[PDB]
Amino acid sequence: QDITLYSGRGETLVKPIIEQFEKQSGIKVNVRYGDTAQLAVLLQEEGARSPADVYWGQDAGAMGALANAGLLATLPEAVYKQLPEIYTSKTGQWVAASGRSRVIAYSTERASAEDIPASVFDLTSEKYQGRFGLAPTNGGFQSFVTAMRVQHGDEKTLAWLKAMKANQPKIYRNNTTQIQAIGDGEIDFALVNNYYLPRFVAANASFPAKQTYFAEGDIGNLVNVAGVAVLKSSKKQPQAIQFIEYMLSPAAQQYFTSVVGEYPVTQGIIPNPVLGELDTLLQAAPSIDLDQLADLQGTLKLLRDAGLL
Ligand SMILES: O=C(O)[C@H](O)Cc1ccc(O)c(O)c1
Repeated sequence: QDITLYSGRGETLVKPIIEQFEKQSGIKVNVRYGDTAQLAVLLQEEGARSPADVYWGQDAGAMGALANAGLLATLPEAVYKQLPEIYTSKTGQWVAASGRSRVIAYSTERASAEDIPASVFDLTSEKYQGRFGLAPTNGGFQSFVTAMRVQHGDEKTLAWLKAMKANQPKIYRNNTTQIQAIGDGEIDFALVNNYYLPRFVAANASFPAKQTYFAEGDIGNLVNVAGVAVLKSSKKQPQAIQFIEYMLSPAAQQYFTSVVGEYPVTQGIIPNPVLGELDTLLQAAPSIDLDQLADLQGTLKLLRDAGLL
């Protein structure tokens, strides 16, 4: 037996996972690698003619476009019903294999957890002027802004963006350079995806940055996801589902958190010490329909209007 996977996830991440799945299941996985968003475009072009059985992406916006297009199979309840609601389609059209959340990183030399305000909205204050770094070209930042729009509307969101721009940010290419800049003393705070700082702490246990959450439910704690789904057009849904269940298995989940530095979606995983307990993330996370992150173009418009792009 074989299935076809369209992977928005990189081969160096995916390959060991699919190889162990193949070894255990006897099912071969033929993978087309690509950009998360561009593979969702391809799937919409292929429609019912797609050869794909499984789609695995690393941004909820693209998955949402597939869900809205009617291209995803409803998963068995046995796959999704036990997962936290931040990690599943309500109607069972996809599940998170791992959590890719927004956090706030801070200098351990020049700041502390006490400096972190209740809301991401509070970073426009003078207390933070010139002390934070933004990466407005980062996909994680952008989907976070889309989530802020969904939760709070454009006017609040644009006001925040402008106030953040008026607060003298330093502008960086990506999360790695933002975190390095904390180490280097250029900035004391950065809005980042959760899985970069683990990489620094693994290469150097005493890297002088930690990361943490805003208050419970704040949009700054958004949990994006590396979502996986079965195509409605698949004629091999049992095999596709076995693949998904493999990725939710303890060995795969432990790998995602220890090696990839993303949050697990299940209990019983030894936590990455940089991330801490899954229970804390569940308390921190905002309630957001991730399928609503599909509106990237509206977000890029607001960022252009704020002068951040
Ligand atoms: O494929 C990748 O680049 C990474 O696994 C995921 C990633 C991390 C941080 C980002 O800002 C991003 O856009 C993607």
